[PDB]
Amino acid sequence: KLILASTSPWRRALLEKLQISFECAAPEVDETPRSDESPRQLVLRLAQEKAQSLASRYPDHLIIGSAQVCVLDGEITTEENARLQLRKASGNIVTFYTGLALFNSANGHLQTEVEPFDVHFRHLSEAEIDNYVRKFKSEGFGITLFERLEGRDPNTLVGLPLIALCQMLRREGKNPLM
Amino acid sequence: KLILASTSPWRRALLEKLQISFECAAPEVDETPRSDESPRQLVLRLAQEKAQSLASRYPDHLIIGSAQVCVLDGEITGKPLTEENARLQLRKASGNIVTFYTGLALFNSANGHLQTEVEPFDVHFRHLSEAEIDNYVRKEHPLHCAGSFKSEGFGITLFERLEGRDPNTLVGLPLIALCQMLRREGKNPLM
Repeated sequence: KLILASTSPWRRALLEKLQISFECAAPEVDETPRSDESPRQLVLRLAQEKAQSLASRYPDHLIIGSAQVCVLDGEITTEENARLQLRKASGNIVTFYTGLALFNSANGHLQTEVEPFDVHFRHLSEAEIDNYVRKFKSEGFGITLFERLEGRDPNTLVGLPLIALCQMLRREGKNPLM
Repeated sequence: KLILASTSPWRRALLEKLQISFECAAPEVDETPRSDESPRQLVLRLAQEKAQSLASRYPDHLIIGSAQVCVLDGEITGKPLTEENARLQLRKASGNIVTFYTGLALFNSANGHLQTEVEPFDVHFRHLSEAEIDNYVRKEHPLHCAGSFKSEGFGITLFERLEGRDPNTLVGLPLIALCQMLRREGKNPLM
């Protein structure tokens, strides 16, 4: 009944927390941002399309779609760039936007939500940045780079807004608790 | 050089995230709350005491101590132990905020420098039905979790939002705060 339109092992792991059986499937959606598209609009669209793209292969199902980007001074986002990309993040608040869609392919009902999560980075030195790339995992070693994590749900940062998903599931009469 | 003064397997797992060599040892402390001791005073005291209790065993080291308490309507709340008490705790949590205070201490036994901090984390609950409460307890059996839920797992099904500096703090070790203390002692995990 429940389908995750993703082959991400992180998203898979997160969904397993809800203890509802599901199957994974790759959506094969082009995630390239459009010209005048905001971060919020983009992940919203991508979440929806990923869920809707599987509707014929899984035509009597609740299909979960999700997408995430981060914004580094208003820009949507090799080991070579990480040095710069961490250099860009340094001393700044980097906002992640995570879109979520639950599509009922049986009756066409769609629920969507976009949830922000702010990562406040420490002022980093070049050495730190170098050392870190030599060795981001917000649930792991990336904690060494942060001053503060600010958002509704730490699962969102990892890539699936589970609190929001539970609400959507409750609306579809599939409270994980029942 | 780094020592974790803890009998907790999850504190060990969390500290590993920093990728610094350490050893664990069980601390020697009275964990009993004292009379009129507030939740924040308790976890600060216990964190400092755990770290300091290993100073003679580990006299040239950085020693980490930590303690956590769960607070519901101003009252320290322990492990439920029974299903009845688990349902009771969750009724108290329902539509409410559960606050965890996590004390942290780093004691340098070589130069005697002690750093301590208490960091809160607030778990905002949904308004839960009796059926939801009964189902969670039966599925999860959180009988040895103070507050009667597991935030890192199926407990996410109960929450409206999570409010705090660092998700690790909720799991029982404030890692952002610990990193700061380690840097202050010239032991940056990134160095």
